[PDB]
Amino acid sequence: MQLVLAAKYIGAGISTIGLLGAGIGIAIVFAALINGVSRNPSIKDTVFPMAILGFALSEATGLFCLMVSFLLLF
Amino acid sequence: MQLVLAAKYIGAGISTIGLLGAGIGIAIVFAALINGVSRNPSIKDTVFPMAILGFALSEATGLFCLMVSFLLLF
Amino acid sequence: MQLVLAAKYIGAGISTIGLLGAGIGIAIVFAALINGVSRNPSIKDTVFPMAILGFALSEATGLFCLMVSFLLLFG
Amino acid sequence: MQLVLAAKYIGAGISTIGLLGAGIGIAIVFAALINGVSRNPSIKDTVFPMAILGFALSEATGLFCLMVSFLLLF
Amino acid sequence: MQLVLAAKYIGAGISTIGLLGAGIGIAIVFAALINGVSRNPSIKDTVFPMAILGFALSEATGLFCLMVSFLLLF
Amino acid sequence: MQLVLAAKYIGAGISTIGLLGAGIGIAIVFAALINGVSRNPSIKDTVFPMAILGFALSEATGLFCLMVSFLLLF
Amino acid sequence: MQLVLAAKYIGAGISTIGLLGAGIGIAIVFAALINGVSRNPSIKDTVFPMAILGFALSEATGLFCLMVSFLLLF
Amino acid sequence: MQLVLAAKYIGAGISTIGLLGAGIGIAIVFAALINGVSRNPSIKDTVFPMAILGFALSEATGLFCLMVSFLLLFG
Amino acid sequence: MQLVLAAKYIGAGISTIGLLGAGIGIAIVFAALINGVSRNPSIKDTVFPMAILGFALSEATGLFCLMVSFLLLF
Amino acid sequence: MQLVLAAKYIGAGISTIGLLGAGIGIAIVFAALINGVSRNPSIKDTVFPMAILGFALSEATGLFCLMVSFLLLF
Repeated sequence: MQLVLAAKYIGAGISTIGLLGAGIGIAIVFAALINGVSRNPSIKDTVFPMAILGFALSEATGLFCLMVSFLLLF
Repeated sequence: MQLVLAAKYIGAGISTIGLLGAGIGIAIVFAALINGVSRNPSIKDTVFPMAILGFALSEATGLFCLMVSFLLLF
Repeated sequence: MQLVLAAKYIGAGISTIGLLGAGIGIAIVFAALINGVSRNPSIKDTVFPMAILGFALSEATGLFCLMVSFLLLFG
Repeated sequence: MQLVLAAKYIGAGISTIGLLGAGIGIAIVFAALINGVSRNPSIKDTVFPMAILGFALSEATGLFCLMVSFLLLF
Repeated sequence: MQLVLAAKYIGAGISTIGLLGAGIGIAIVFAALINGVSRNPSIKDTVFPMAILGFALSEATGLFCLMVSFLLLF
Repeated sequence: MQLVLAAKYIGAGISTIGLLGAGIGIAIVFAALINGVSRNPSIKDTVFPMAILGFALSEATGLFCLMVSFLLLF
Repeated sequence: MQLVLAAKYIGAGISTIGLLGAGIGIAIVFAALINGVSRNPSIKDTVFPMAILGFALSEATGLFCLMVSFLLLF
Repeated sequence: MQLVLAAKYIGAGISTIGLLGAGIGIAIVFAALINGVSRNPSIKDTVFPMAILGFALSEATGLFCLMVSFLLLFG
Repeated sequence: MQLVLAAKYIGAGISTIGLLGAGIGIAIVFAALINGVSRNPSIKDTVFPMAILGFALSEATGLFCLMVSFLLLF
Repeated sequence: MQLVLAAKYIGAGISTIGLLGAGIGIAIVFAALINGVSRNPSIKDTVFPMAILGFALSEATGLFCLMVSFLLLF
């Protein structure tokens, strides 16, 4: 049991690595939003919902990693 | 039995690392969408479905990783 | 045989890491498609099949990874 | 008990790797803010709250990593 | 002989990591092809063979990884 | 107690990896500052405080890594 | 002798990771070739040998990795 | 005590990995400096001190890594 | 001796990882050369020696890694 | 004594991974040099020393890694 528990904990730590993708990804979406609005302010109401969708989908991948982490911890 | 179970849990954590590619890839697609629409609002109905296809195919690679993760966990 | 089995499962996990390349690559191809069409809408029918070929070739590298993963899991 | 404790401390260290994602992502958001404002100073009041939101969401991913780290440590 | 076999299977999995380089590289080549053709449609016949060559040479690096993988697996 | 101490020192080293995110992110912010000022010198006073804020927030992610490192070291 | 053999096979797998560098690098060279020729078709005969040289030198780095792999295997 | 010593040396090695960030970051700052000056030579005296500050802050992250490395090697 | 030899071999494999930097770096230099010459063919004789220096310096870092590999192997 | 020596050699190999940052960073500097000179040949005497400074400081980070590698080896 102690070896299995040990592995659960190492596994949980490893499972957070993939969240780096969402950290970068969310930023890339928001960077495009800012650059898009700066170049064409009139487009703001069109691209803002696209940014919200983009960030939500990128974030979802990190949440998949976190779910695995929590399953290993709990 | 103990060591094998330990390995499954370590393996499950490692199998989520690949999800970072989808986290970044989804963002790259949505960034291109936002930048393309800002530069040419008239093209939005054409490029929006391309973004959905792009996102889905990128996400599919992360779902393959998750698949292996859940096979190892369960 | 516990050691060998343990190694198969760890190895199977490690074998999925390379799929991040297809995750990023497929996105890069589709981003170029979107930016290309935005800049020159008339080129769509020319570049769309290029993007399909591009995606499929990038994805194949990831499917090689997954193939090794399944060989370790099941073979 | 030594084995589980060992795993907690190694897991806690591994759990910080994902913070590199927020390190880079936060920067990408602020780079976009600076480049967007330099190109179009009049847009500053519009894009600045977008940058705050982008930073916060990217930062959150790194906070989920740190959460797992602190769970493993404490 | 169990330790050696274990090592072969660990080694085989590690040997697939480098395939990420071809996944990204093949995409980079196709991205340039699409962007080049969009900017200058008349150049299509000239640059398409360049893309095929670039793709093949990038893919070859992944195939060297896969070769080592299968040497280790079998 | 030797295994646990070993784990702390391994964990402490692993905990510095995430600092690469701040090394790159701080540079990305300063790169945008330099490029923004080169393109529009009149904007210097506006964007410099944005760069300071972006740098601090990126650096904070590395400082969270270093915090875990020192918790493990001492 | 089992321990040394094990290390040779794990070392051989690790030795292929560096090939991702050539995978990406070769692609970067060919992307530049395609973009340069699309922008200026008349320059093709000048830049094509530059691309062959660039590819070869980037590829060489991956070959040094494969060399170590084959030394460890054989 | 062999195990603890072994761990110090492995840990010291691992602690240098983060220096790749300063390697890349310092370069990024200097590239921006070069491109900024090329595009607008008159801005040189304004942006050169920004690049020095930028490099030094990026490098500090790597020096934190190396600090942990030396603590493990010698402390 | 067998454990030390085992470690030499793992160490050698790990020491090739850093060559990925030269693989990418050499390519980035050659990409700039190609793009520079395409935009301004008249500059070719000026930037070609800069490219040779750039690639040589980037390559040197990979050669440092390879030297460590060889010291561990021989 | 055996395990400690084993660790020094594994540690020495790991300590070269960081050199990839210098491999990439040196290239990024020289790419900017080439692109800046191509766009504005008249600035070459000004930006060339900036490139040398940039390269040296980037290379210094890789030399720090190598330093640790040689301390572990010798």
